Amino acid sequence: AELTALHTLTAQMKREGIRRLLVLSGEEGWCFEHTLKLRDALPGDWLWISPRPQTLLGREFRHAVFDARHGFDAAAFAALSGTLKAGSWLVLLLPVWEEWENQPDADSLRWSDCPDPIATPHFVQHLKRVLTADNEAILWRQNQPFSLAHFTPRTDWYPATGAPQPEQQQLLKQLMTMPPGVAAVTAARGRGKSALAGQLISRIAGRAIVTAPAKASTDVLAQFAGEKFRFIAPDALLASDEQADWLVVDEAAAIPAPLLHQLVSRFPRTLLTTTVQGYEGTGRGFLLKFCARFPHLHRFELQQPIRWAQGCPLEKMVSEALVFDDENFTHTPQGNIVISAFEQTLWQSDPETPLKVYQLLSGAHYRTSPLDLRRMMDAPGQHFLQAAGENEIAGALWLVDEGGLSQQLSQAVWAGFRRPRGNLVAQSLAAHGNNPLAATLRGRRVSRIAVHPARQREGTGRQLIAGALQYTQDLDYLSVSFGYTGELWRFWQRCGFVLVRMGNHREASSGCYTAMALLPMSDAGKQLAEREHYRLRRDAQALAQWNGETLPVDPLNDAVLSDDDWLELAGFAFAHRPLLTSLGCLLRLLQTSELALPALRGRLQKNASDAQLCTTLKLSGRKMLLVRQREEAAQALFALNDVRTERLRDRITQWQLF
Ligand SMILES: CC(=O)SCCNC(=O)CCNC(=O)[C@H](O)C(C)(C)COP(=O)(O)OP(=O)(O)OC[C@H]1O[C@@H](n2cnc3c(N)ncnc32)[C@H](O)[C@@H]1OP(=O)(O)O
Ligand SMILES: Nc1ncnc2c1ncn2[C@@H]1O[C@H](COP(=O)(O)OP(=O)(O)O)[C@@H](O)[C@H]1O
Repeated sequence: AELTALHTLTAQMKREGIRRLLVLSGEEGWCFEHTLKLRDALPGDWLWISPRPQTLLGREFRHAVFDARHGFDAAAFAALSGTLKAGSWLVLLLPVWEEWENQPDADSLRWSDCPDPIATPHFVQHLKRVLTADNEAILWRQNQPFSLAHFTPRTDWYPATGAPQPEQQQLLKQLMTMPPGVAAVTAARGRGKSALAGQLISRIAGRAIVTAPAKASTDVLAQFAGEKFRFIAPDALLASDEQADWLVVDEAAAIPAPLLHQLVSRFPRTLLTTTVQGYEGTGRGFLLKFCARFPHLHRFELQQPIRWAQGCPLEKMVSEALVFDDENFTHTPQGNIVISAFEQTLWQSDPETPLKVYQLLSGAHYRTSPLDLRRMMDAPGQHFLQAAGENEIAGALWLVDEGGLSQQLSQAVWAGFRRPRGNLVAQSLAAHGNNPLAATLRGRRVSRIAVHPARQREGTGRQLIAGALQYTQDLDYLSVSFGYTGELWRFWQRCGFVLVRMGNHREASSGCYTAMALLPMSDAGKQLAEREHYRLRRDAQALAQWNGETLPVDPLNDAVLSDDDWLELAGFAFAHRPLLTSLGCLLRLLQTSELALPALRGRLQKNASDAQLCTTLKLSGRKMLLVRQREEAAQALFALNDVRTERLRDRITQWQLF
């Protein structure tokens, strides 16, 4: 009856070149029996995808089941959908419809920073609205009437052979006739960007070098490039002297801009591709700023999906359910900007405002992912501020609660004896700062801040921050962790932030060291910030030398061990403070100490590598090298002042909980 009509609709769907969503909501057993009946009725691959701690290689599947009876992994869901052949069904399993909203989500663990699964009602609420706003999705609920609807047909659709499709062929012509320069092809996932690049390398008379951040499937690109495919990771290409007629970079947005701008000037012609939004995509707002960095950039777009018809209701559902649409970056917010704050409860009563805020926040980031949406919707401790124009959002601020850790735990974190999650900056203040009680303080971290690109540099970004200060109290500080650049820091400095830390680990994506800053609000917060800033000024010279980048603070070259220094050195010597976190102090210890300290001196003063040190000192590896460095620090301290060292060791030793 129902299966027979379902078999007929499938032929139509396959003929129309679309995919569709079939929801099975009911008891687990009931749901499963229906997947059994559905597969033998509609033969196909029926890939099953379910949750726990890939096949999206170039694989395509006919029909699939997504098991969300106990957890909903949004990214996986989105990834699966874009892998289904035309005529495919996406069979989504969900818990009893009336119990869906309050049922814990096993997946929530990956993004809630909670110890146990939490319900995610706002997300479910949103899903139900998309799900029942039209009839495109087939909703099959247990003990509820079921009647396959009848859809007005759409034109016959035909798959791609291998020859470039119309939009590709046209882009291919402009690419092959443009004078020397840079071209960027932007588009939603599945529009044939990687194939276009391969088709290009395949058809030019000259050589071409391709590069990419991680080698994101470069497979499709290689397939169309054929024997002419030549890949070189970004950093090894900058270092090499290799040349080519064309430089082809897909997912160029995920590559550090300074490296990219340098690589491009080496090649007469460059093709940049980047997928916009969706799972693991990049924000449209971010893209605007990215392209702006290439003068005389030729921007091109691709709109037609290649493995399904433009209009597929499955793609529309996923885009709506996960908020991948970004048309707002097209319109310019008008008039006076008005700042206001709101809480996560607004999802339930007025979802359009947090929806629009997410659009802007998501569109301004270099990476887009439904993990963020899940977090904003149901994780606890999230708070928002918005900057509204007459009929559109001009800016938004996303804050998250942090700190309030017990004295005992903070100390444990400081010593590095314990490192649980959540409280990113709070814990970092302790683990990388001088105050073992830094994590007991309360504040809110700036998770994301974004201003519409047509409304930047008018003060809305600073007014957003002013609003956060305005609408909240009983907080020790506002904090922010960001990839460092002089421009971005200057913005935070304006907003009143105080730099308290500069990392030593360049972010793979941005290529920047991570900086941390604080906008203090209580006398305790003010002291943490000044104290930490003073410490950074004493470590500036050592940091700049190690990082290869000067820090923007007045350096204090006073090499004299302080009480502050002794505490940290003891933490390094008798606990688990990281070597680099103790860089400034260790260097000051080494300047005063008369001891050989080969492991510390070799690494910090003579540019020896870990491998070389291990061989010269005959250690088994990095682990023992570090243990030896801690023992050397202890010796140096004892050789300077035995009793002070013993008291410090005794004190920090006890901070180990359990
Ligand atoms: C994790 C964290 O969220 S990290 C940081 C990331 N978010 C951003 O990547 C998105 C990209 N950028 C934007 O959307 C922006 O340019 C924002 C957040 C960084 C700033 O907002 P804007 O509205 O342009 O800020 P605003 O105009 O209020 O800047 C105000 C103060 O900062 C200065 N400033 C602002 N932008 C910049 C910039 N790009 N370079 C240098 N200085 C700047 C100011 O002019 C002003 O001080 P002033 O009174 O002397 O003029
Ligand atoms: N002209 C074409 N002919 C045949 N298959 C194609 C063609 N263009 C793209 N494809 C295939 O369709 C899909 C789109 O891949 P892709 O080009 O990498 O789009 P995107 O870069 O936006 O993710 C892949 O499975 C690819 O192999």
